[PDB]
This record gives sequence, structure tokens and C-alpha cells, in this order.
Amino acid sequence: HWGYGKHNGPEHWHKDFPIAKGERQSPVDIDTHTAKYDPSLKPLSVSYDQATSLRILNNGHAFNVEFDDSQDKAVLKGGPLDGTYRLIQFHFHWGSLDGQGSEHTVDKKKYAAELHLVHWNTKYGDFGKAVQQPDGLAVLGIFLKVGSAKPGLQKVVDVLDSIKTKGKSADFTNFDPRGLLPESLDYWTYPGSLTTPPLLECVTWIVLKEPISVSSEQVLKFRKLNFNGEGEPEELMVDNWRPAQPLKNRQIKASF
Ligand SMILES: NS(=O)(=O)c1cc2c(cc1Cl)N[C@@H](C(Cl)Cl)NS2(=O)=O
Ligand SMILES: [Zn+2]
Ligand SMILES: [Zn+2]
Repeated sequence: HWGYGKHNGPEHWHKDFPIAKGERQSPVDIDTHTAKYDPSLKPLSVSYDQATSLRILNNGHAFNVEFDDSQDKAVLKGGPLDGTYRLIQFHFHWGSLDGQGSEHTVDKKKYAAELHLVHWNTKYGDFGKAVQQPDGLAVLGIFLKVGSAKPGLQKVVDVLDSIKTKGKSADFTNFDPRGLLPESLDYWTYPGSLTTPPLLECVTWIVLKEPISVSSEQVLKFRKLNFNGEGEPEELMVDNWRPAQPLKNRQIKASF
């Protein structure tokens, strides 16, 4: 039943997922004046050159672009991380208007949307084992602002038509996620959680400083997707973001 509506929204998740009120919930507001540079942070290694995308799926709250994670084809290493983390999927969160949609905020600023590249710690063997551990997952988060089109995104935008409703999927091979990165890999990092139920506290968040630009036309096509299944009454897929959660006992570090 969970979702983003008035009766099943984030305000309600704690009832079925008590960890929602936990000590290391995501997302959070990034107070730039309180984040601290950490010169001990090693440089971030994004190695997506052999990434193998497979499929795109409308899961009822967003769409996932899924990848083959049977081997070390696309990985995240270095930065705050120990070991190797394999890309399993990416998705977005976006708003009903350009003034909202991101999950993380920067000095309370909300971007139009946010891209999450989800990776799991290969020493745990699979994703399911990984989300039983405090260092199981690493998510690369990238803000989207509305401006010029992102060429690298257009392929995704153009398949949306075919996965309009919940549980629809389409073939999605040969997509290169490198085309969704900004120039700079400067980041902020903190320990957190999934921002969707079950809200497991297993994530090392790495949030890039530099947003990517996407066109209004591109984001408009995101807002034409549906939460609902086929034949059901249309509920447009918008505002599928969880607001900022309390930082509690956590420090956000800057790589720059
Ligand atoms: N939003 S997020 O990046 O915290 C996130 C979302 C999903 C995750 C994992 C993470 Cl870390 N897993 C999936 C399962 Cl369907 Cl494989 N659901 S999700 O909401 O896309
Ligand atoms: Zn869902
Ligand atoms: Zn997400």
C-alpha cells in the first residue's frame, strides 16, 4: 500500500516500516557550511565502461533501468568506500513542478529531480545479503536541474511511452550510464538508508555537487508516467520523493 499520496505517503511509512524514524534515515539536507572537507577521502572511481543494461521497468512508483550484475562489468570504488560495489539499477525521483522533486537538498534547495545509481557491496555476494549490512550498498546521487537537454538521457525519455503503467517493462539494452554524469565527481558523503520502503539503513550515500541539466521537455515526459496499472484510473507519476529526514548523529563529509 505505501506510496506518495496523502493516505499512503512518507508521513505514513513508519506504521509498516518502523525504521523510518531511525537514526540514519535518508534523504537529508546538506548544509554546505557544516559539511567538512576530508582530505583522507580517496578519489572516486566510476567504472561503467562495460556496463550491461537489460531492461526498463515501471515499478509503480518510479522506473528502474536494470543492469546485469552477474560480474564486475560496471563498478563504483574508492571515495569513502571499501571494496567494490556493483551497479544493479538506476532510477529517478522527480516533482510535479520544477521547484521540487529531489530527495536530498543543498542548503534547503530542492532540485527538479534526482538520479540514483544503486550499487551493492560484492563481498556480500548478492543484493539481498547486502541489505542486511551497514555497508551493503552505495548510491551515487546526482541532481537534475531544468535547462539544456541531456543528450545521454534522451534514450530513457523515449522508451517511457512503452512503460506508462505499473508492471510494464521494456527491453533496454546497450544504454551507457556514463552519459548521465556531470563533469565533476566532487561529492558529499554520509551514512544513510534506502529512501523507499523498506528504508533499510545499509547505504553509503555519495551525492555529487554538480547537477546535470535536462530540458523541460525531458522532465515533462517523466511526469506523463502513471503510478496506476493499465485500465485503471490515471494517477500521474509525480512527486515520488521522500523529504529530508533528521541528520541525528551524523557528519556529512566533503571531497572538496
Ligand atoms: N532510493 S534509493 O536509491 O534509496 C533505492 C531505491 C530502491 C532500491 C534501493 C535503493 Cl538504495 N531497491 C529497489 C528494489 Cl526494486 Cl531492487 N527499489 S527502489 O525503490 O528502486
Ligand atoms: Zn512501488
Ligand atoms: Zn532513489
